[PDB]
Amino acid sequence: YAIAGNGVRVTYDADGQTITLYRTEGSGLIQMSKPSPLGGPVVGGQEVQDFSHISCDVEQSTSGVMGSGQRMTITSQSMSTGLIRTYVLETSDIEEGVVYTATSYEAGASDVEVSWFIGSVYELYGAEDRIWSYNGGGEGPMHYYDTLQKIDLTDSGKFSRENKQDDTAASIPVSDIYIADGGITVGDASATRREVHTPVQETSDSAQVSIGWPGKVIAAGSVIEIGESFAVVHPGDYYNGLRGYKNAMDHLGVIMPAPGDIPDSSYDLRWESWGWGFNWTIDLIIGKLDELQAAGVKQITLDDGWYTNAGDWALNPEKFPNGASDALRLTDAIHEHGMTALLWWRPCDGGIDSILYQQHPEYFVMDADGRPARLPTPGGGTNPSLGYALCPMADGAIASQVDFVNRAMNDWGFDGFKGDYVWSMPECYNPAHNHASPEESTEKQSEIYRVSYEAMVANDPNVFNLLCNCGTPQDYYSLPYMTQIATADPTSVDQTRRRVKAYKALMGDYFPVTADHNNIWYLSAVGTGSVLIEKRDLSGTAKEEYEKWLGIADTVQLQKGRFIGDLYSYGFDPYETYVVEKDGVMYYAFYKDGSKYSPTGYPDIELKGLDPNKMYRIVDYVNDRVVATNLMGDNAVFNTRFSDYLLVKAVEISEPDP
Repeated sequence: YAIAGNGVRVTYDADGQTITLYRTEGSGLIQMSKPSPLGGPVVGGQEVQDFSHISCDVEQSTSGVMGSGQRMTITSQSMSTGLIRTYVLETSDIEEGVVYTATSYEAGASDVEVSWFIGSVYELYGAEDRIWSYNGGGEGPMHYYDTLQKIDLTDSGKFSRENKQDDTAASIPVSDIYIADGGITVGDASATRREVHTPVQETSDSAQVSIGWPGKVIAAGSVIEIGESFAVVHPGDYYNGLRGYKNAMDHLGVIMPAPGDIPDSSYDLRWESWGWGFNWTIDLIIGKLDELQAAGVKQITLDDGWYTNAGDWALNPEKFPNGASDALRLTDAIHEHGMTALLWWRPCDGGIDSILYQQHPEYFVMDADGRPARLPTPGGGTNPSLGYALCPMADGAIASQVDFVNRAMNDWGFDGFKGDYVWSMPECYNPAHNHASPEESTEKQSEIYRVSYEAMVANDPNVFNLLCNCGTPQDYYSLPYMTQIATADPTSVDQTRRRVKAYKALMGDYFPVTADHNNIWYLSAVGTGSVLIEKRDLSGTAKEEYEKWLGIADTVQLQKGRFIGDLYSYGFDPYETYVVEKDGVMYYAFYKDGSKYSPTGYPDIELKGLDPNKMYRIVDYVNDRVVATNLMGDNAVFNTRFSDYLLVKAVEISEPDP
């Protein structure tokens, strides 16, 4: 009982009721998971472990969700509860290493109450001393939980992490665990948001990844579908798993922006207005335009403090005493100096003391007790800055968002918007809205994002749209309507670099991604291929450094290059590495300041991805020095010592150097 579509091989054992996963390399296969159970519901606080195999049927040539492939069905029966389980696994020929899972439950005797459903449990095989994991998250601590974590296998303790997707958690519903040989990625398969758990558990000698959904009462004689999930068995690191997941979900209607439709203003260097904090004035920004124009900045954004209240989105009289005239003047100055203008924005907010709530209570979300609800911070808390949420199924909220977009784009003059400081939508209990379920409000933020982006596009084909789910991984269902992605206020440099790699995997090689500006890491911004942006009012030696690195970024242009991340593996390679291709010439970035993963000694450096039949000269462009020469593409090994970083490029040479 086995199927194998492309790059995978799933086998089922009738006697033990276990599933084993493989991955194809060369002409053979590599084991990637030890035998694992199928999974079942949680009845009475304990998972049912009385399921008995009935029959298994395998179909060799079927068409399914992702196209042509294979499918086999497993039917099991439980005597204690009377439930009947049907398990369906699907693979496709075109897609490499993706498995589709579907579950259905039927109650034949009497009512069965289920508190949680469990499927697709897989345990890693071949682990030796450590396992690196990717966590979709959504509920973790805001600014201090890395999206990539290490599971040490020599520790006394154990590592467990439950990545939730609920009313207080909105992020990518994907988790991945990998070792040097490869890894396994499990993620949701749904075109719209729902409730899904992606736990990562450390076992006695390995780690586990799983999928889970909430349950409800199953009536007698009724068939209910629980959920669906995607399993990715890949070689390498989380980049391959995320890329496979994106390719798989491209078949469910979730399609990311194409490289030929991203506006050219997305790649331009940007300067935030955080230099003076909340005490900024129009005159200061106007007077700071000449220096940035000389340096090479081609984008200016307006941050917090310009509005009176959220929802109303009226101009603050303190910052704009003359009204729309001042905004037009600032926009005209920015345009005259050859730059575009953006605006700060909190999409789903509606305020607490705003006129929108004072005059129109009926567009907001109602709690269980009959009171307005507030936007939740990750975990379930409340921040004073955040206000009441706006129900997506009320026409007033959509009308207000469109009105604000049109007013900003046609009256004041602005070429884009910056979404910030919002995470999730609470449940609504208002009977007037006629909600089918209280969760209907939580599953429809994509409607607000889509409507706002449609208005923006209708006003101008080339627009800037970025959302900051600051602290946590960004909402997956807001991705199709963006043009740039940030790293959501990373705390350390390793965080922003790893998140840049992950978002390149999810989005695409050419998608604009920035490395944020919380701390000065120009090296990591340039080396990873991100967009260099700044917030401060710099003067002196740091000002000279800022201009120098702006010039380097302008003369290299790695933000418009192609990102390659499948060659090397993170956590099982001598250095933390990132590869960018620009006009044929390959660029490399090696790092050592990644406190999470830094090596001892000075290991040799191997450049892979080069033509074997070509001779290359390796020259650093930061200092204009030839580190190595006469290096054939096959060997491509040279020994060098550096403190923190090493940025190099492979310049082709027709004849050997002297």
